[PDB]
Amino acid sequence: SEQSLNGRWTLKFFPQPAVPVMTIEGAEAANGIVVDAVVPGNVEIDMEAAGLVEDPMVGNNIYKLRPYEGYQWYYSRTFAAPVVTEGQRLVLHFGGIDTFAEVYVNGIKVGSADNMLIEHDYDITSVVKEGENRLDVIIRSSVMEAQNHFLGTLSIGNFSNEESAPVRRAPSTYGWDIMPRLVSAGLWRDVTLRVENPVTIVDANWVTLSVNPKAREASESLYLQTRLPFEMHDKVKAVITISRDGRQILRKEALMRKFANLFTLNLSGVDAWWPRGYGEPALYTAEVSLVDVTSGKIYDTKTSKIGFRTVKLELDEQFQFIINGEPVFAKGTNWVPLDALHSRDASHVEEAVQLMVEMNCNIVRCWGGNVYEDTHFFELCDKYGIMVWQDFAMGCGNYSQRDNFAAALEKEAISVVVKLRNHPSLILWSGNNNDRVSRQVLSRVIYEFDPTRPYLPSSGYYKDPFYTENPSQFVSEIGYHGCPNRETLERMFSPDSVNPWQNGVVGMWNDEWQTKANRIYDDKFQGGRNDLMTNQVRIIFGEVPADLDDFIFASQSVQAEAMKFFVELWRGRRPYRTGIIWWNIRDGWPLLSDAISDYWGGKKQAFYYMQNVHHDVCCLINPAANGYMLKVDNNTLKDFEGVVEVKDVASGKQVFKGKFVSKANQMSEIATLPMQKGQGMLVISYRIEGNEYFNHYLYGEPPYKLDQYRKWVKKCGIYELE
Amino acid sequence: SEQSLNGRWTLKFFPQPAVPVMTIEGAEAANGIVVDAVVPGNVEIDMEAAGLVEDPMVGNNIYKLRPYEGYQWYYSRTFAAPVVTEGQRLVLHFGGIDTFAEVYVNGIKVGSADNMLIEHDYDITSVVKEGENRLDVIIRSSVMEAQNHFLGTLSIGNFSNEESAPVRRAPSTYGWDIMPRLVSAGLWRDVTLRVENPVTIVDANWVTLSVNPKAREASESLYLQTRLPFEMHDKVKAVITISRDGRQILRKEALMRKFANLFTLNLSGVDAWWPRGYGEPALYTAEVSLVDVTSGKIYDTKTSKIGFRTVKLELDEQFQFIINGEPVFAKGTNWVPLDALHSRDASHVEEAVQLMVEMNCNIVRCWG
Repeated sequence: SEQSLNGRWTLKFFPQPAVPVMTIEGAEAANGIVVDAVVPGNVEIDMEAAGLVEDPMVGNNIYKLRPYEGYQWYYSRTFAAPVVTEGQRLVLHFGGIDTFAEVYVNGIKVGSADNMLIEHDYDITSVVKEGENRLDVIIRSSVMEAQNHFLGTLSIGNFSNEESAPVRRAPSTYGWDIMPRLVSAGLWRDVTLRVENPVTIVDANWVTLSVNPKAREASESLYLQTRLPFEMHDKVKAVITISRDGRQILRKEALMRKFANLFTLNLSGVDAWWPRGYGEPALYTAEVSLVDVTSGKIYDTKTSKIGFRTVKLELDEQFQFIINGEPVFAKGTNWVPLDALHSRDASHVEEAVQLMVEMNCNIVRCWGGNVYEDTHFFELCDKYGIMVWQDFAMGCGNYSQRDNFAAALEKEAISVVVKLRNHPSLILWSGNNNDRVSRQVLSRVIYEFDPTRPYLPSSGYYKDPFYTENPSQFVSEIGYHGCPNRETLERMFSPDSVNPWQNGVVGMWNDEWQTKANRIYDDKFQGGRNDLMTNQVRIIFGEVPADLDDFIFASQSVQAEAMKFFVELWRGRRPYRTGIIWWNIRDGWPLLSDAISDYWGGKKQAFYYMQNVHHDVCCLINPAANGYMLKVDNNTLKDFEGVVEVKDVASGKQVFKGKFVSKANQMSEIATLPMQKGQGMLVISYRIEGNEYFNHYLYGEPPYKLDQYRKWVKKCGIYELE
Repeated sequence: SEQSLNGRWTLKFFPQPAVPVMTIEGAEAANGIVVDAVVPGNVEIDMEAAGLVEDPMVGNNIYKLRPYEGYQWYYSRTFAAPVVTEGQRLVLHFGGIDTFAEVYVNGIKVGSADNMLIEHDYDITSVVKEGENRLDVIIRSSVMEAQNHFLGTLSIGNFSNEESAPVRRAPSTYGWDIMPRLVSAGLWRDVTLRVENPVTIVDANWVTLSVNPKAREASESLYLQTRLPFEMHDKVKAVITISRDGRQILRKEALMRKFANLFTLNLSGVDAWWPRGYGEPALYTAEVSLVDVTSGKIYDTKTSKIGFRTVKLELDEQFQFIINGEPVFAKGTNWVPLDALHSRDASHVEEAVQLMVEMNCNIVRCWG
């Protein structure tokens, strides 16, 4: 059984002195404040519930959490230890400790945590009592831990904070241009008590050796590691079961004559796992149990949903992902922190993944500035067919080449790889970077613990040749600023600061708008990152509107047209272009950013534009001095037939009407359209297998008139001005 | 302030037994000879002042220092510890310990030195007393330390001594064709006591990003690392000053919101640093201070003379040095030990550098 230690804990906080508190008698003796804390949680959530801090999402209140970065946090609770039989093991499991802390059980230290991003398991079998036991965790300041290290030259001056270089925490917690500075602390993931038998499963590594999708065959390997007392050798059998919706497909039983074994399962009548568009995300329940051959008692059982899929990164001799022997075109978003207070991430995962399902992304890149997402995130990507590109947790910056950092990074890499290597959605590991970390440490971990996935050591006007003539087949990062919806503006800003213009002077941002750009520290300055919004609006629409609703529509339209153009340009230049990962789909804080949706679920206009150019089959138009090139792109393994009609919005004249055949996994040209005069919009209507789809193309050259573009969008009949 | 622990010490020497002396009760109990030693110094300088050895520079007297390679050397003195305020740090600094030694303060070990060539700093804030404190350094034989290692094949038979392979000492001290065999030992560089504030400068790394000599412009970077208590974040400012002969050229102040920062200085009206012949060795005084924004109290200050210069080694495709975008022709000498008793090196540096100035060398290679 598994007993949960989540719930109400006791939290005592106080400023950290020159000598950090490491013991219990020191934590109880320190003059501090005591509050009721919820675990999993962040300490700022507990303090806001106590009325001690104000909502950091509103105004400049984010800077008011500054003093608590030098505090210590004393967690303490009491649990009932279950009765253990002789030979069993009692494990205390922490899913998330932020970050540097000493763990005590019954006044005895059981471990010292030093990594925010990985789990920490402790054996407390010999230190527990009978009845109620006391658990104590004394966390110290993450910021002050940086001064225990001497930084290398290239670790200073990067965009990532110097405080983030020598420690193993999410880099964006120290502040970024898309995430606030909120280091925080606390037990931000589950804390559980586990009772393990003498015979228990240490790890079950499922690996697809081969997959024959057209034959509905697959060869799956199970690298099983167990704890097996020698008196249990030749007396325990491993029971392997592959099932789908309850129906049993294969059952293999084998006697456990050694603690580690490889079982190869040659399956038939099983479907392959495919990313979105290229097929179904077929998942099968894989269960392994350790059963006594005499009494039949089950000692342990591991269950998960696995997918039969092969992954190969073909480096062009600038790459292309090969899934099940087929070259897929990757279209997706970068994944940023779901929340600055990362204990709330698990409450956003389901709804945020749905943003990618609605977008019809087939790939997602987990940004190295974020924590590693939990298992439930990958379980969702498994069943929705979203491939996962995982960067290791290092941000814009170079890191130490010494042995201490390598050992800490090796311990972290092995932990996260073992935790995630069995998800079919996971397809790539990246160093996000001569470097020991990217070309030796991380590559050596992938070499030993996951040889079946590739490892990569490193990663104005939207029609400007900088974007157009970029020779990369696979773009990994690309984004344009977009002002959030009015409702999100009124919620995060003070009433007198909702309008951005200080004194009404167009272009000069007030202090609260400068905070939500994002200004990491509270320095009073004018301009900076927010000027990107007015600059991009001034280019496309000539002048920056003074009215807020006009400025919202203008800024969201610039982001919408720019983002839609990049996707249509990459999908339209196949088969040379092999993939596009844009930045980004969702904000992790109430902020002014280049994401296409906010922290509160407010979808910007770019989200709807991007959604209509991410379909499995998409009719689009690419620019040409000869006029318009009507194309259709197919990101599936099937051919589709439809009828497409293009008419001019301002005149109502029909420019083209005819049927098309979209060949599988390729771009097909439909027709070349006559060049229209001046500026305007073409509406693209096409029907495929009884379903209506819609797209558009804005012709002409900037500067455009804002009021004219708005009429064209409303008459196009696709997007609401809202 | 910085209190110097140089001057007269107590030196006790005796043959090292099979078990090397590591403690104080062992050093005081050993049958040895006691002499007045000058620090910085070499033990042979102290013994020659005592008439115990003859001048090793004359005749074959260099071989008469042979038996002392298997001796131990017990340094000991008494210092007055300054009164420290709450939060400050008392640092004991050794510029040169030759070589393998145990450092004690008030009968408590604070470190074990094992490198003749680098400094050794110790935090003695928690072990000092009030008034007079006792400092003890028990050095053992550098030669006998080699037998604690098993040498690889290509470490044996070289021109450098096999005794020099596993230890971190100057190889020529064991003998060369241009330097005598005189291993020696002792505190051959300064020994000082430092009082550091809670807010102090750990390192100030000045780096020339670019230099435009004809435009008299330069882009200098300052990679600054400090010790900053969190209650001092947003309350200390870094004051950067570039000056020449007193005249101020640039002054930049920035609030210290984190312990490590990069400050880029785009300078104008500054001259580039050139090697001899190719121009003037223009130097500028670079000063960084950590100042309280309220009281104005200065917590620490680092000062040095920096030169705006770029360096690139062009490997011919057999190389050429490129200084400030210009290919320089290097002409100079190799730099060998200034003295077998390396505590006297600092007394020869000024006069020996003048030999290269008179020679008009633009380069010097410091021999390994």
